Formats: sequence, C-alpha cells, structure tokens
Amino acid sequence: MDPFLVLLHSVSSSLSSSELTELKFLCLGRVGKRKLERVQSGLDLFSMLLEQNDLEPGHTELLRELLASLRRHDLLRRVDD
Amino acid sequence: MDPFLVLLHSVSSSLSSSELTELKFLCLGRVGKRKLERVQSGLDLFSMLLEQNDLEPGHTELLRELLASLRRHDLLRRVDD
Amino acid sequence: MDPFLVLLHSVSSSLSSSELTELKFLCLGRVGKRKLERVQSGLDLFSMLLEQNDLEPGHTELLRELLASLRRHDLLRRVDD
Amino acid sequence: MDPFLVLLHSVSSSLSSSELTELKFLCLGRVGKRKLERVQSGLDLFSMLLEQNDLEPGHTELLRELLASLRRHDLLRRVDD
Amino acid sequence: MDPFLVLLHSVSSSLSSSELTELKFLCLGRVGKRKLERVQSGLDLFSMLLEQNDLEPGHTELLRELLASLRRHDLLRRVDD
Amino acid sequence: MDPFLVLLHSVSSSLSSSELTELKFLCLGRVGKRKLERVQSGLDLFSMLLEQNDLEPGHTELLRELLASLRRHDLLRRVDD
Amino acid sequence: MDPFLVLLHSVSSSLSSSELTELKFLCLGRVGKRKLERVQSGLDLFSMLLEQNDLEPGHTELLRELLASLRRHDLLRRVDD
Amino acid sequence: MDPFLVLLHSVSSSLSSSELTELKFLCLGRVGKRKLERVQSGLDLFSMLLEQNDLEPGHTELLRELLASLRRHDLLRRVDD
Amino acid sequence: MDPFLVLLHSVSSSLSSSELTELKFLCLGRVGKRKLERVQSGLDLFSMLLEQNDLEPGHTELLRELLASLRRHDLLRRVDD
Amino acid sequence: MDPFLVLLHSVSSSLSSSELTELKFLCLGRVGKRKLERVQSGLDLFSMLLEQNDLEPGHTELLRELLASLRRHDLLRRVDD
Amino acid sequence: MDPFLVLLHSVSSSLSSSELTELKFLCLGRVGKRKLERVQSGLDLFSMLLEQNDLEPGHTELLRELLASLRRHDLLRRVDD
Amino acid sequence: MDPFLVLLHSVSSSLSSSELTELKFLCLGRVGKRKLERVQSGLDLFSMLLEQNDLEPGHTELLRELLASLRRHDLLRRVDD
Amino acid sequence: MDPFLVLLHSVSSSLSSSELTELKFLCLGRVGKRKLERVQSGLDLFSMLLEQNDLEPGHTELLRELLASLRRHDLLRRVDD
Amino acid sequence: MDPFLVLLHSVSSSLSSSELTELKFLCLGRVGKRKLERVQSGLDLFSMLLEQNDLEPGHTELLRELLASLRRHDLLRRVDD
Amino acid sequence: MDPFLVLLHSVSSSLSSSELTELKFLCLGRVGKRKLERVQSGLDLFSMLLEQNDLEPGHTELLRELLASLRRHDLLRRVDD
Amino acid sequence: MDPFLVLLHSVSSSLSSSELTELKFLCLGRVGKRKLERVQSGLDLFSMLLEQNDLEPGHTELLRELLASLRRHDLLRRVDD
Amino acid sequence: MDPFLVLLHSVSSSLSSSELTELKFLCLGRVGKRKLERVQSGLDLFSMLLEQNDLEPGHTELLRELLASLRRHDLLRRVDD
Amino acid sequence: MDPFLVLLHSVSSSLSSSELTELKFLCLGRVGKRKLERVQSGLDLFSMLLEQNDLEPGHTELLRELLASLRRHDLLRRVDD
Repeated sequence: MDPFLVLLHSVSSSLSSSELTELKFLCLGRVGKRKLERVQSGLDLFSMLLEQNDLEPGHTELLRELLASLRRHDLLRRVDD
Repeated sequence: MDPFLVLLHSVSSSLSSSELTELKFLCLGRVGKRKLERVQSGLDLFSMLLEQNDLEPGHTELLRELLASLRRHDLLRRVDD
Repeated sequence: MDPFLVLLHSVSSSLSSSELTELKFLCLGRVGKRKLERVQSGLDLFSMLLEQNDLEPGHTELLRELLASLRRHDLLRRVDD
Repeated sequence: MDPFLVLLHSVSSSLSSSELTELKFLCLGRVGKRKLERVQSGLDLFSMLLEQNDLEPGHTELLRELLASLRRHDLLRRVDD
Repeated sequence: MDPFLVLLHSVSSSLSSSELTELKFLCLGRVGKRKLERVQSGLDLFSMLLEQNDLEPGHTELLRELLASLRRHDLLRRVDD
Repeated sequence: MDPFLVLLHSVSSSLSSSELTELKFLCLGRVGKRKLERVQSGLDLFSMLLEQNDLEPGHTELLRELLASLRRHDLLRRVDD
Repeated sequence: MDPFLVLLHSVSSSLSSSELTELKFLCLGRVGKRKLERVQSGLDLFSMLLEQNDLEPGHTELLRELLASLRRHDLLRRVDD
Repeated sequence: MDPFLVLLHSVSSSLSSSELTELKFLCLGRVGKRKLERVQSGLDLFSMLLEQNDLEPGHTELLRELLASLRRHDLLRRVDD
Repeated sequence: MDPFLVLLHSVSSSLSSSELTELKFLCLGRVGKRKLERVQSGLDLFSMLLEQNDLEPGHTELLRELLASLRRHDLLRRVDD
Repeated sequence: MDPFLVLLHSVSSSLSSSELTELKFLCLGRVGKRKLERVQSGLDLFSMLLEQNDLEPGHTELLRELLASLRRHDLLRRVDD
Repeated sequence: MDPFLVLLHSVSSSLSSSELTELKFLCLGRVGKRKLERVQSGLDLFSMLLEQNDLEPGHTELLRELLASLRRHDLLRRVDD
Repeated sequence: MDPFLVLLHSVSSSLSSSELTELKFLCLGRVGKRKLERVQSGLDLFSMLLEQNDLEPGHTELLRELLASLRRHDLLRRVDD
Repeated sequence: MDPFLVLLHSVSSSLSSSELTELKFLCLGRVGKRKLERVQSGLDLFSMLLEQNDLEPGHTELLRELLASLRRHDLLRRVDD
Repeated sequence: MDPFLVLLHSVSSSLSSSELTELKFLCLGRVGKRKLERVQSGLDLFSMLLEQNDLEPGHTELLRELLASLRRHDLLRRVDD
Repeated sequence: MDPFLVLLHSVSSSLSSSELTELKFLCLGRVGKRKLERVQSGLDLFSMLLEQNDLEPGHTELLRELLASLRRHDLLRRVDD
Repeated sequence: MDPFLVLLHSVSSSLSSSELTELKFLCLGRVGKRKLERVQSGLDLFSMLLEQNDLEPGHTELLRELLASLRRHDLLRRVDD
Repeated sequence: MDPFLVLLHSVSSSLSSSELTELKFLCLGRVGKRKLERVQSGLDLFSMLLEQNDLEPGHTELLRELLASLRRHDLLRRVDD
Repeated sequence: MDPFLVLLHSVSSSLSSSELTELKFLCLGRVGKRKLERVQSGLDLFSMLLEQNDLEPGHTELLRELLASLRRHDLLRRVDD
C-alpha cells in the first residue's frame, strides 16, 4: 500500500460533516458544482484533487492550507506540519 | 476544437441537479416528454437544442434567456452577457 | 419563452416545504396517491395539473383558488389576482 | 404524408416509459403476450393495433378511451377532443 | 376495453411504494422470489395473479382480502365491498 | 374543490403541537404505531382516517367526538357542531 | 384448418421469451441439444414434439404437465384442463 | 436594501418578550394558532403579515394600530406617526 | 392467505423505528451486516429469518424471545402468550 | 417428466439476482469465465453443472453445499436435507 | 486559495444562529423562500449571493451593508471598512 | 372510542409538573431510564405502561396505587376508587 | 461522383437507430412491410424511395417533410431548407 | 440468543443522553470522529467497539472501566461487579 | 483509557453553569462565536481546545491559566498544582 | 469447494456499503477506474484481485492489510491473523 | 508492440462512464451521430480518430486538448504533457 | 493431441467479451480490419496469429506480452510466465 493513501484515509476518518461542508466551500474555485454535489466523504474530494494534479505525494501544500483554514492542527501533525 | 462546444461543456459543468430539473421544466414547449425523460446532464439538452436549431454559435438568445430565468449571472458572464 | 411557464416557475420559487405539503393535501381528489408521492417541487404538481387539463393559460381558477387557500395574497398578485 | 400517421407520431412523442407500460397493460386482451413483449415505443403498439383493424383514421374510439384512462386530456386535444 | 382491467388500473393508481411492499410481502406463498423481484408496480403483480388463475372478474376474493389486510376500505368500495 | 377538504385544512390550521399529541394518543386503537410515528400535522392523520373509512363527508362523528375530547368548541363550530 | 394446430398456435402466442427458456429446460431429456439450439418459438418445439410422438391430438398429457410446471393455469383453460 | 426591511428590523430590535406575547395575542384573528406557535421574534410575525398582504410598504396601518395598542409611541416615531 | 403471514404483518405494523433498531441489534449473530443494512422494516427481517429456517409457524421461539427482550407483552398476546 | 428437472426448476424459481451472483462466484473453480458470462438464470448454471458430471440425480452433494453456503435452509428442505 | 474565500469563511465563523436569522430576513428580496429554507450557515447564503452577482471580490457593498445593519463593526474591520 | 383512553386522557389532564416528576420517580423499577427521559406528559407514561402490560382495562391496580401514593383521591374517584 | 448521392450519404451519416425507426414508421404507406423489414440503415430506405420515383434530385419534397417531422432542422440545412 | 448481547441491550437501556455524551467523550482515542458522529445510542458504540475487538464476552475490561468512570456501580452489578 | 481524558472528565465534573459561562468568556479569542454557541459542557470546550493544539498531556499551561482565573485551586490540585 | 472461496464469501458478507467504498479507495493504485466503477460487492473486488495475482490462497498479505486499515480485527480473526 | 497502442489502452483504462460521455460530446463535430452511437469504450473512439487521421503517433494535439478539457492532468502526464 | 493447442484452448476459455475486445484492439497493427471483424472468440485470433507466424510453440513472446497488457498474471501462469 501507498503510505500516501493510508495518510489520506486517516485524515478523512477524523473529519465530520460540518468540516466536510467547510472543505467543500473552500474548494469551490477548483472543483465544479456538478462534481462537488456528489462528494459524500473526504475520500471523494481527495480523489478529485488527485485527478486535477492539485494533490500528490510530493505536492501537499494545498491539503496543508485546507487543514490550516479548518484550524485542525492535530490533523496537520499527521502531515508532519 | 470549437469554442462553442467548450463553452457549452463549461456551462454544463457548473449546473446541479435542481438546476437541471428547472431547465427541463422551462423547455417543456420545445422538447417532447419522451426526449426530455432521457436527459441526465446539460450536455444532452444542449445537443437536442442544437438539433432543433434552437441553439447555434450565432443563435444564443434562448440559452441566455434560460440562464437569466435560472438567476445565474455568473453563468451569463461566460456567454459574455 | 412562454410567460405562463415563467410565471409558474416564479410561483414555485416562492413556496416552502410546508406549503408544498398543504398543496399536495388539497389536490388529493384530482391527483392519485401514486403520482402524488413523486412530487418534490411545485413544478411537478403544475406539470401534472397541465396534463390533466386542470391548468391552462386560459384556465387558472384552480391555481388561484389553491393560492387563496394557502393565504398567499402576494402570490396571487403575480397571477394579477 | 398521411396526417393520420403524423398525428400518431406526435401522440407517441409525448409519452414516457410509465405511460407506455400502462398502455401495454390496458391492451392485454387485444394483443398477445409474445407480441406485447417486443413493444419498446408507442409506434409498435400503434402498428399492431393498425394490423388488427382496431385503429383507423375513421376508427379512433379505442385510442380515445385509452388516452382517457391515462388522464391525458392535452393529448386528447390533438385528437380534437 | 374490459371494465375489469380499468378497475385494476384504478386500484393500482391509488397505491404508493409502502403499500406495494406490503402487497408483495403478503403474496409470498403464491409468487416465487424470482418473479416477485421483477414487480415494480401493482400492474405486474396483478398480471402475475391473473396468470396463476388467482384473479378473475368472477374470482376476486384474494384481492378483497389483500385490500382488507392493508386497511384500505376506500379501495374496497371500488370493488363494491 | 370539495368543501370537505377545505374544512379539514382549516381545522388542521388551528391546532398546536400539544393538541396534535393528544389527537395521536386518542387514536391509538385505530391507527398503528408505525403509521402514527410518521404524522407531523393533522393533515396526515385526517388522510389516514379517510383511508380507513373512519372519516367521510357523511362520516364525521369520529372527528366531532375527537374535537369534543380536546375541549375545542370553537373548532366544533366549523363542523357546525 | 385443424383445431389442434389452431390450439397450438394460440398457446404459442401467449408465451414469452423467459417461458420459452423454461420450456426448453424442461424438455432437455426428450429433445437433443443440437435440435434445441434452433428453437426460436413455441411452434418449433411443438413440431419437434409432434415428430417424436410425444404430442398428438389425442395425446396432450405432456403439454398439460409442461403448462402446469410453468404455472399458466389460464393457458390450461385453453387445453380445457 | 429596502428601507422597509431596515425599518422592520429596527422596530423588531426594540421589542421584548412580553411585547412579543402581547403582539401575538393581538394578531390571533389574522394568523392561525399553528403558525403563531413558531414565532420566536418580531421578524417571523412581520414576514407572516407580509405574506397575507396585511403589511406592505404602502400599507402600514395595521402596524401603527399594533404599536399604539402596545403604547410604544417612541416606536411610532420610527413609522413617522 | 396464511394466518402466519397475517400475524407477521400485524406484528410488524405495531413497531416503530427504535424497536426496529433494537431488533436489528439483537439479531447480529444470525444475519450478516451486509443483509442487515438492507432492512428498512420488520417485514424484511422476518423474510430473512424465514429463509434461514429460524421462523416457521411451528418454530416461533426466537420471535417470542425477541419480543420479550423488547418488553412488548401486548405483542406477545398476538402470539398467544 | 423427470422429478430431478422439476426439483431443479423449483429451486431456480426461488433464487434472486444477488443469490445468482453469489452462486456464480462460488462456482468459479468449476465453470470457466467465458461460460459463466452467459449465465442469466439458475437453469443455465444447473445445465452446465449437469454437463461436467458435477450434478446428477444421484449426485446432489455439490448443490447441497452451495445451498448451505447461501444459507437457504428452506431450499435445502426441498432437496430433503 | 482565494483571499476572498478565506475572508468569507472567517466572517461566517463569527456569526451565530440569531445573526443568521437576521441576515436571512434582510436578504428576503434577493433570495427566494425555497432557497432560503436550505441555508444552514453563512457559507450557503454567501454561495447564493455569489451566484447572483450580488457578491464579488470587487463587489462588497451589499455585504458591508448587511454587516452594518447587524451592528457588527468588528466584522466590518475584516472587510477593512 | 374506548372509555379507557378517555379516562386516561382525563387523568393526565389533571396532573401538574411536580406530580409528573413524582410519577416518574415511583416508576423507576418498571421503566428504564432511557425510556423515562422521553416522557413529557402522563400520556407517554400511560402508553409505556400499556405496552409492558402493566395497565389494561382489567388491570388498573398499578394506576390506583400510583394515584394513592400521590394523595389524589379526587383522581381516584374518576377510576371509581 | 454525384453530389446527390453524396448528400444522401451525408444525411444518412447523421442519423441514429431511433430516428431510423421513426423514419420507417412514417413511410409505412409507401413501402411494404416485407421491404421495410430489410432496412438496416438510411441508405436502404433511400434506395427504396429512389426505385419508386419518390426521391430524385429534382424531387425532394418527401425527404424535406420527413426531416421536418423528425425535427431535424440542422439536417434540413444540408438540403438548404 | 447470546446472553452477552442481552446484557449489552440491558446496559444500554439504563443510560440517558448525558451519559451517552460522556461515554462518547471517553472513547475518543479508539473511535474516529466521523464514526462517533453517527452514534445515537449505546448500541452503536457497543457494536463499533465489537468490530475493533475491544469488547468480547471474554474481553470486558474496557466496558468495566468506562462504567466505573461514569460512577454507575448499579450497572456494574449487571456485569457482576 | 488515557489518564489525560480521565483527568479532563474529572475536572469537567466539578463545574457548574456559571463557571462554564466564565470559561467560555475567557476563551473568546481562541474559539469562534459559531463554535462557542454549541458548548453545553466543559467536554466540548476541551475537545475544541484539543483540536486547535491548545491542550495536550504535555501542553497544559492554558488550562492552568483558565483554572487560576476562576479561582479554583482545588481543581488545580488535580492538575498537580 | 475451496475453503479459500468460502472464506472470501464469509468476509464479503460482513462488509457494508461504506466499508466497500473505503476498500475501493484503498485499491485505487492496483485496480483501474474503469474496472473499479463496476464493483458492487466485495466478491467483484476479490475477483479482480485474484486475476492480478495480488490475492491467492497462499498470498493473503494484501487482504490482511486492507482489513487492518478498515480496523476490522473481528474479520482478521477469520483470516486467523 | 507499438508503444502508441499501449499508451492508448492505458489512457482508456483510466476513464469512467461520465468521462466517456463528455468525450463523446466534445467530438460531435468530427464523428457522426451514427458512428458515435456505437462507442462503448475509449478504444472505439481512439480507433475512429486514428481512421480519420485525427490521431497519430506524431499527431497527438487533439488527444492532449481533449484530456485538458476533461481536467485530467494525471492522464496528461502519461502523454508526457 | 498437441499440448500447445490444449494450452491455447484453456487460455481462450478464461477470457470474457471485454477482454476479447481489448485483445482485438491491441492487435490492430498485425491483423487487418476485415479479418478482425470475423473473430468471435480467442480461438480465431490465435489461429490467425498462427498463420501469420506470429505465434508458434517456440514463439510465444507476443502471447505473453498480450496477456501482460491485459493484467492477467493467472493466465500467464498457464504459459509458465
């Protein structure tokens, strides 16, 4: 298994419904409304970000900034930030 | 590639399920019920409007009127309206 | 576009979930239970009323009566009543 | 072309899957099961009714009453009712 | 058209999803599971009961008692009960 | 419109949450618990009573008796009681 | 025109594709696989049964048993059973 | 922003709980009990009056009467009375 | 119809959402999670128990003790207890 | 008519789509993928097992173990197990 | 990330339920009732305002007026006003 | 109506908040804490006692004992005690 | 190479199965059923219409009106309509 | 049935909303936030702990100390402490 | 279980409504208003301080400061101060 | 029957829709998106893993790590881990 | 083997049903409707584009543009874009 | 009986319709379109590869390569790869 996938799964397991709505709002400029309507967990949003080359194992800045905006520093400890 | 098709794809990417239902309702007089039942995205509706000569690169006032009724002025910005 | 459909869309845009519930209740004698279960917005109800000849541009007394029972005189203003 | 055939085509254009299933159910006594299993549109049903002399330009009562049972008075306006 | 088929259509029109589920549950001993998984409306169930000689214009007792178990006396008034 | 449905809607418009709870309690022997759990307004209860033949335009003593137990004589005035 | 042939034709007109597959399965021990592969309607199967002396105007027991296994009692009324 | 909405908001911000109960009592004949039970601020009552065409930017007599009955002349200075 | 099926239907009619959740919890050892996630009413649970030979007209002890654990003795009176 | 064929037909009439997929999965080591792709009912799978001498009137162990894996003990009562 | 989106998120995180209700009341003339019924946070209202071209990164007058009506000058310091 | 339910409603209408608290305390050994927390009126407690077979038209000694501990002899006169 | 044959080929290239079915239905009075059952593309129908002198480079009205009935105005632009 | 499951049901029956909140708080390190947001009763938490191998009929120490921290010794008597 | 979570639970047990209000007031600069409006016990505040990395088993200074400002030295004895 | 197939079936019967979606997310790097879109149960995913030599009776490490990531230790007891 | 064909197969393996629908829509001006109806996977579309000289090993700008419009940059990395 | 032909038959028996389509796509450069259109099973493709000297008992690199591109390592075990 990729450690990147396990890290994404662990991050997704620590996010609630309100946090998911906030993350969807903060991703409005990168993911279209039609695609955003189908997102029911952090895994789907991470998949769309992976497809758009906005999120990679070596490209994690956007995820860190999303987590900082949500004020989840405990989750940022997982990304080692 | 035709910029007209790219514009139509972009417009269809910004629309949700309720907006698609509203668009289907407002087109009841131009498209039959049998043809309207098969539409699952804005692309199918735009293609049918193209076939019936209701929508061309020089014929866009029906699309602008529909987008105005949907109260989506950001989407009218893409059509330069 | 037909002004009749624009008017119906505008009327449906001003109605809430409870108002839709009382609209469905007051139409129990004209629309069957099987068809009434599939209605999620006023657009579907208006389309069924159009299909059964209960609602036409020259046939609006049923709609005016339903809006009167809902005690929505601002909505009757749109129909000029 | 025959305006009878054009009228039949126009009627078949304004029908959905559910209406087709109900029309098939209400014609069980006149068409066999083997022939009814091949009907995928109103056109095939109309052709089979034509073959059995149930539907002619001078013989439209069965079509009229089938449309009445489906509560499609707008469709009956095409048949002058 | 037969008044029997019209009566069956009228009865099937006044039923919702839940009543259809109960009707399927209460007919488990006469219809196999493979045939019951293909019923999406009261019309299919009525046709299946017709094939097995369980429902005729002169043989309606199973229909009346199924309607009684669902506590639909208004529906029984259609069957004159 | 049926004046019966208008009367039922008017009666339901004058009832509060506690009165709805008392009505649900007093109807425990006629409506099952599963069906009683889904009632959020007097309209649902009245429709269920209509289905079970407990309430018709010529069948109103159950409604009058229930309103009498609620000590709502102003509401009995609407039913002419 | 033989009444037996007309009866066979009428029976075959009331059987669908699935029933034909079940009938072919139930006839595996009497008709070989190579011959069964060419059967596209009940008429071919009836002809093959006629050749093997399993089906005669005075010998209708196998057909009755096949119809009873398919649970088509309405079709058994045609064979007078 | 409508000056009417701002005026309504300013009026509502100067009314307390007892004043709200008195206003609800004085509005008993115009708003039903079921709707009155959901009013938790002057804004909900004002919106309900707006729906019933009892209160408009050009129709403010009822609001002045309500404020005079509450003996709030300071609030009447806002409506210029 | 079988009195056993009617009895099961009557028992399932007097159950609410919470009791269904408790019944699902107390049957974890006999039904898998995949099959339990598809149960939306007591009828589906009863059918699943029927398939596994856990509930027959001569085999009712599991149902009796499941009802006992929910403290529904009135329901046990239907099962003669 | 073979009692074995009638038993196989009765078993097949009690199996749904999901059960058919599970049975196909459990038969992967005996029937090839190309042959498994054409199976649309339990009858085809039973015939394929019949050809490979895995299923006979005197050889019913594999069918019993398949039914036990699906946890259909009611169906095992048909095989007398 | 757009600084505009981060500013909107920070504004929304400083508004309570009562402030949300007041903001919904003050936005009655621009957003329909059906759409207003689905707003559960400031983010949804901001999204609807963004769709309508009433709120843009270069168009912040309406938001300033809304904040001034709510008397949140501390929040107006975020918009630099 | 059952006179039993009318009697229970009348008894519940004569009780105050403190009396309800004492009734809930005295029923600690028969109703669980989870179920006791949801009781807001005597009707819910009476229904729970009815379900557990603690209270029937022929089983009223528990109710009489509870009313005697509350020192409400006027309420015991309604139960004829 | 004839521009008439090239035009017919270009028209036949922009048609799907459904439009071919409607074209066959609307030509029932000019082509027999025996000849229509052998048409698998628009080219066969065009050839048959050519043989019966219904379609020539100077005789296009039937093709024009057939394309009109299918609501293909873009296709009529090829025929210069 | 398992007396383990019966014991778990009995323990969950004697818990209130506040105790469930404390139980959720004290299990933060073993269950993720996403999974804890879906727990509405002690049964959900117990099943979740069962999945992670934290609670078995031979593994009851975590439950014992969770009950101890809530100061429920009467509940510990059920687990025989 | 973690001694840290047990300590937090013990601290939250010895607090009343007024102390919770003071704790909410003194944490205004670290938690938003929307998040603070949803705190009904010290557990929620502790959880949110945990998320923002303000409180860890190795980071307890802010908790000590909050307890000191409330003049609860007995509570500081639990934190070993 | 292979014990490996029975073990896979038993594992698949204990996984819900959410667990299946997490398993699909964790298998993104090994199974392509086109193939992943057709997976509707654990059996299909297990078949795809078997085809790619990622899962064998002697090769069960990937399945163990998948189950450990889902935190199903009870399911890991089935694989003897 | 041609690396071009392996690359095309790999690209087609990463595409879903919706992405195929958008690809077919964006190719409306180069491939006819009759040829587009027969495409069930990206392989057929790529073969048609190869046939019309729209796609060659030295001619890949159309493919790169189509992948860019689909917003699949990971799929552009395979084509080295 | 040649072991090479037995191996080819066994390989062809484990392939499905989609896998055959991908095999036909990957062999576009070696087999013409006219010869590829007549292939309905892997046996025909293998025979054509045998004729063109692309596949011999000592020449199996093309077959191994094709099976590797199909990601069928279990089928590569049959060829000992």
